[PDB]
Amino acid sequence: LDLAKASATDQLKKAKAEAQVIIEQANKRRSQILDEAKAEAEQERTKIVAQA
Amino acid sequence: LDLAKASATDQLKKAKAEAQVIIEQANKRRSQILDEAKAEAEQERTKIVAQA
Repeated sequence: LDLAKASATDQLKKAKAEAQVIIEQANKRRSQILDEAKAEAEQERTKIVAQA
Repeated sequence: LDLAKASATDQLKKAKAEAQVIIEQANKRRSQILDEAKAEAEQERTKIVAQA
């Protein structure tokens, strides 16, 4: 009983924390790519504006 | 012991997952939102140089 209970609390906590972490990662990635794409959009508008 | 630990753990798992999900929706959602933004602005700029 004692052992199991300890495992329950600690483990669940850890997992959830992990979930938080991963979410943080993916979100960050989204931020980065979004930035990058955004940059691309910028560049395209550039070349276009130029040639025109 | 069994009842309490198990219940806490389960409700926990579901909840954390939910959180991470809301994260994902907010991340892709926010991200796409960013995308549309990029479109609008870039149009505006092309307009700028064109005006030039």
